[PDB]
Amino acid sequence: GESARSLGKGSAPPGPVPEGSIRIYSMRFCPFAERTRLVLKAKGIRHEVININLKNKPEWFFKKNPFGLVPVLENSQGQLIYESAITCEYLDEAYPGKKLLPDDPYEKACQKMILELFSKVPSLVGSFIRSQNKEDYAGLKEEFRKEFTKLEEVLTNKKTTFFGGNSISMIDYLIWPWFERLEAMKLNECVDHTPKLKLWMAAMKEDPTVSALLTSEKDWQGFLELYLQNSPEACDYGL
Amino acid sequence: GESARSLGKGSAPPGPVPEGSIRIYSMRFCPFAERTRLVLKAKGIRHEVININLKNKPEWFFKKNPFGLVPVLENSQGQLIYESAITCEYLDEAYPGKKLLPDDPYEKACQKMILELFSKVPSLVGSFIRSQNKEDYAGLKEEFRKEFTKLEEVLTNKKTTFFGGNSISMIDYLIWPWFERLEAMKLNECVDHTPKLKLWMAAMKEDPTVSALLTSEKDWQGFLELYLQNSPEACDYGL
Ligand SMILES: *CC(=O)N(CCCNC(=O)C(F)(F)F)c1ccc([N+](=O)[O-])cc1
Ligand SMILES: *CC(=O)N(CCCNC(=O)C(F)(F)F)c1ccc([N+](=O)[O-])cc1
Repeated sequence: GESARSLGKGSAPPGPVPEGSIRIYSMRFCPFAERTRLVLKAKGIRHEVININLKNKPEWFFKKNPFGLVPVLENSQGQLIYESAITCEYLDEAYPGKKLLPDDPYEKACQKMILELFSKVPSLVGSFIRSQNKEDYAGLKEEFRKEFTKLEEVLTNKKTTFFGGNSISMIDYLIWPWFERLEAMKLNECVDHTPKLKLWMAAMKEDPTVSALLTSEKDWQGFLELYLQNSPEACDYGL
Repeated sequence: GESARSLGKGSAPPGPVPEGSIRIYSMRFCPFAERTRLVLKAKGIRHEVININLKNKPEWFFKKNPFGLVPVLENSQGQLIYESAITCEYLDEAYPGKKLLPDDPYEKACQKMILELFSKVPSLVGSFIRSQNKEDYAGLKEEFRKEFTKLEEVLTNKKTTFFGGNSISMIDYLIWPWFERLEAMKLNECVDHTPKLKLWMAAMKEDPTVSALLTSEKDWQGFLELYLQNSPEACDYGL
């Protein structure tokens, strides 16, 4: 378990990524990097994980990503890919297995249009912790409602189990991490006027890849309390 | 020339797109939609243009794009694609001709990483007209400097004529429209500590596709003055 402890300030930069593997620089509670990890798991890609201490970053980490953000992929050839959506798509193209994005140009364009429908949700999750009372919480539940009703329409129009069709695909993995945190953020009743989106959540937790990666509510709260204090230990909560 | 006049509020929705063509809903001074038009021209795609009056939109236009934004593509099958970058990539995949994005997953990922380096520039252009004096203009030239130095690094690292290699490609077309407006916005000296980016601009204006689409500074100022008054005529400046 200790093997997953994060690298921070003072740590030695890492050696090369071995042939036959790809490396992901990540952080165990980071929903942006969960995306890439979902994709790695669904496609069966052999990989290694380096958790980055995002409150106490290694200086050499900016050599990996000048923005200082996880996730970052690094392969045996020494190529560096960052930005979550870009990492996920790189993996879908570069590796064999289940294709998560469709081949059809239009179908693929739809998945991205849907991604765009969702694009306000991550910064609402952010600003969810600018909320300090029952009033700001009310308003916030509303902002989440207006965005979830956009996704509800897509499911209503298509009448498919998942956003990309009847099978799970990239779009679902790209959005899942923020819905995973909804329960523990006390926002699960924002889906009660979106009955298909609510059924989508339940189908997601049944996906073997989702399920293998889900963080318990308990673990997530531990992380959150420490995150909100700029604690250098947040990243390693539980160890 | 009158053929290019915009459709506004009151206009009849359009008929179907004919077979052998794709339609772009656009606006002649919209840099987001210029992207899609650059791509249409570079790939030699037969198409028709409907200019949308963005200060006085047709109601039926929201049926084309629930966000109400140009550009939107509509094909003969009746499929609808919006968001500029998504339109451009759809076109690159769906149509024959010069491939604007590379086949290599990593090379393609780089183009998108560069796109991401540029992603603050469009809203700086926006906020460029929140500038009302020589002080806010000073600060603004600085904000533009910090972003252009990021692109300068990419050119320094690669030592290529264009951002995607020695040939012009998608990334260049995706960023060009905001650099096109820089002169007329009185920001051309923001490139004077980025000598490669400045040489990139000159090479761009030599590209036959760029050149066929460039709006004169004169035409652009006409548009801007009317835009800044919420004039329903802005869109059709010159006719
Ligand atoms: C890694 C990652 O995705 N982020 C985005 C965090 C968005 N907010 C949250 O997840 C919430 F408040 F916890 F709900 C990220 C960026 C930086 C850190 N950090 O510990 O400094 C964590 C997560
Ligand atoms: C169509 C398009 O790209 N936009 C973005 C405008 C960004 N600002 C500018 O170009 C500048 F101020 F002119 F420099 C867009 C959106 C809406 C309209 N409109 O006329 O309402 C025009 C352009």
